[PDB]
Amino acid sequence: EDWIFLVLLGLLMALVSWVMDYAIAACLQAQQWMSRGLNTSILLQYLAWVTYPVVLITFSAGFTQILAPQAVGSGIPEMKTILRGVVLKEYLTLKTFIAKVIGLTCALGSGMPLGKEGPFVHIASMCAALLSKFLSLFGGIYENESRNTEMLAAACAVGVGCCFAAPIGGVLFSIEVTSTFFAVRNYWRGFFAATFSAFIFRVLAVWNRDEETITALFKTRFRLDFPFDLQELPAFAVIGIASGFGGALFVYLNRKIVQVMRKQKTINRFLMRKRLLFPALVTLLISTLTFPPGFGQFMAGQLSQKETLVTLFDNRTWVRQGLVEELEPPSTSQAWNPPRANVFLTLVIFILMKFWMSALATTIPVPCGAFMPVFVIGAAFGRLVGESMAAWFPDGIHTDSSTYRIVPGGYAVVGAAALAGAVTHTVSTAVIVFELTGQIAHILPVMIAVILANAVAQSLQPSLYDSIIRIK
Amino acid sequence: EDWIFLVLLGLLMALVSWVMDYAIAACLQAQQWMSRGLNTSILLQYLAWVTYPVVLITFSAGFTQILAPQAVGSGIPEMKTILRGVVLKEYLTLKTFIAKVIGLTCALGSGMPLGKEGPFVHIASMCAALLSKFLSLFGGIYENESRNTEMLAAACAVGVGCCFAAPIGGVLFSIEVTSTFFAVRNYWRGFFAATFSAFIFRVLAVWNRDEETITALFKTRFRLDFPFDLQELPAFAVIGIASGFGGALFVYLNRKIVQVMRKQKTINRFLMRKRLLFPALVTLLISTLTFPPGFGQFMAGQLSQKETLVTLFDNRTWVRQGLVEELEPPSTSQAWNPPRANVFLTLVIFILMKFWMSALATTIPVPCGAFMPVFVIGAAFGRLVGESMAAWFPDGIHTDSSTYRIVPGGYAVVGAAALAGAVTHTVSTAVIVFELTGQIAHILPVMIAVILANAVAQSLQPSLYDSIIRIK
Repeated sequence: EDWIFLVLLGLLMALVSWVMDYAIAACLQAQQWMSRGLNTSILLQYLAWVTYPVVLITFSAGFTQILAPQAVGSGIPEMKTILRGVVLKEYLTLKTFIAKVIGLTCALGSGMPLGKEGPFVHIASMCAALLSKFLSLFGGIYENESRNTEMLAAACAVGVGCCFAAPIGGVLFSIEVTSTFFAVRNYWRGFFAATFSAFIFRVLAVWNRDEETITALFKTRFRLDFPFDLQELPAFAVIGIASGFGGALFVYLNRKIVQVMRKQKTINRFLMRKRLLFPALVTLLISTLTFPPGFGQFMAGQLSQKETLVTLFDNRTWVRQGLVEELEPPSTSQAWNPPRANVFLTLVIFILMKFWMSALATTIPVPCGAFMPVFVIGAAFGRLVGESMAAWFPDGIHTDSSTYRIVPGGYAVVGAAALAGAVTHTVSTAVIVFELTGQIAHILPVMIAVILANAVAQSLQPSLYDSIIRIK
Repeated sequence: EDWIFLVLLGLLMALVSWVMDYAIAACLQAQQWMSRGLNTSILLQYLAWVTYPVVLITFSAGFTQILAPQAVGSGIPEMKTILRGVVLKEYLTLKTFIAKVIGLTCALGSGMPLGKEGPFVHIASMCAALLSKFLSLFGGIYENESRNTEMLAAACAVGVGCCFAAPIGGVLFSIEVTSTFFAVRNYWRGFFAATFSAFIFRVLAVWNRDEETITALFKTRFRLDFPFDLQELPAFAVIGIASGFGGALFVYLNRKIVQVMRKQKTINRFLMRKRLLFPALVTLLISTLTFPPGFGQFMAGQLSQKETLVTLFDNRTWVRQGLVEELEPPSTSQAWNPPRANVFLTLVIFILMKFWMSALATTIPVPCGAFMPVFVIGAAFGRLVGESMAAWFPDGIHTDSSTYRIVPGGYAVVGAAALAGAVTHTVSTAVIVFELTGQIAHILPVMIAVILANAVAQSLQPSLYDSIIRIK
């Protein structure tokens, strides 16, 4: 009974994940084609690059509001309440399922810096519940509420793992965020179904020829023999500690912005009268600020989240690219190197700007997640630190008559994992980044940074999901 | 309060682990030097190779019996009772600590196919309790029993992780074995202290020049680009399923032997009269059967557990060593290639003999673990399967106009993980083997084999620790 239920849940989750990924990729390539095909005039290019994300955000917000307003938000605090004994039956419905799926698809295809983890884990739970009622017609044994709660808890892990194609990190993330006491039996079911879902997703990706074989999503090519030196340990630790502040600060601003949205009476009146205007206005602002030929030259705004994260994990040193740039094709990293701004300045601008863009975008009444923007911004911070350290040591570190060149990609991974843990207060972030990159050679630096960031963040601020549950 | 307690626990655990490893290595190298220095006559070499392990086993058994008979056994089921609410105060004493440490040192230096995880996690519990009692003189807040239990649970993860120098795998393994409901707060403390345990252990290893840098214990060098092909998926799955039987069978035979050891009145009377004779007799038998110039030529008896496990993880194809063996130094793998027996025959003999050897050695009244023998035998099984598959496909598998050679090392890793999971009924074993090897390229086949083996084993037989708690 249970095992076949997990198998079916994993199969349908893999299918849904694949179709959503295909849809968002199609929307992204359509946006890129529209932007590139209107390069004859800057005005028309700006008009298209503005109207497209605005249209998708307004459509998603309107569809979610009309069909099911409960689909608004991440939904992770909602399932925290569900697993804490508060049964909100309204959230687990077919209408909310369709509304949330379409809204998240449009939001991710609009190019907005948003994540999928929250809406996708919500869809995981909703699909598990719908399959529970579907199997209830063939037998009343599924009518037990305790078994339904167990399947919901397992499906949370399944969805979080299928988000990253990381069955271990996803289940650990679900255990950390959705519960405080977890049974190993529920761990077994959750990890089993997440494994099957990841397997089917990878098989579908290979079948579509998106990936040559079953491999990692964010492949890194760091040195395995000597990935890091001992003298690199303390700076890595700093990367954690500052990231913790970057976490504790972030959960602050978001909690403030919503309060500014809620406490202000004029803003509330405008929202109640013109609820579709606010997402349109903020999307206009962010699209104007990330216009590639405008300010986007200082932020590499022509890249979406996936390719930006891939570039931030590059193993080459950008600062020294100016001498051996004659025998290779033009790589994506060139987008981070405008002729007028240095690499460090571009990284600093990207950090300082994407920080508040993500902070404001997390407040939008659309189904979206926050783990992806935090991961990207932490990867940028780690890349900045790694490039600075490589500049300080141009020829690397000397150890035992050997010279090891500093790889900024390891620092970027360290920073991304540390800041994700600091924002979320979850330990699996290291496991998730390890399974995404496919290399665990940097296990100790990533782990130390994650622990330090999580500790300092917990000392300063509660988690983002706790902030949401306390504000909502 | 808590955090500094974890830091000190990790520091002392790393020191104890390092000194234990140094002592075991010294005993092993002394045994090897004694065996090699008496090559002038086979009789004297046999006499030394017999007496030395017998002497260490008898000394360990006698010291454990005289100082603290409670140190006998693995210690994992007893702490399962401890965390289940049965407080056995007699186990957590200084005398039991000393007896168990010295017995572990002697037993693992005797060359016996035994493991340390159980007795070592028992050391973890005892040292955490002793540190609590020591610092309780400085403050009363620690005579609370609930927090004592929390730190005991954390020390469980600490010890399990420090055994493998794997911060994530150790904690997850501890959660699987020692508890059914675990708090994320306890997970945080245990994982924190285990992480710093591994950090200090690796720092000490680098300082002693044992390892060049902070790296994995069982380094693999598999191809990272394309580690495996899809056509390898079903056979890998078979590797799991059979391993599950190999698990369910193993927990059977052990539970039988002790039962035969318990029900038989004559053997029991001999044990009360001659309790030191039985370990001596079994050590004599196993030393005779693993005599290198005798039967050891068919079992590679010159190699202890560590180098045997390293060799089983070799990326080279042994069947094809016979043509390119002129331009390399003599590798350890040559110990598996006698002139009279093929690789497959030697692997089958090693499997069939070491299986019952570990089954009998697990019953000895000395502090020992079973994860190491199971891991080694599963690695041998996986290596056999990989070599057979490579023989079936001499030039590898063809995919997309490319030809990829099959690496038996990945199969060995898969088999070891699957059989360890089948014996222990723990999913985490994949994480432990991943952190030991340092490569997660074969991640999906490893988890598929582990889940299949765990499922079939759980359907067939309960876990080894449950067998111990039901027999003891």
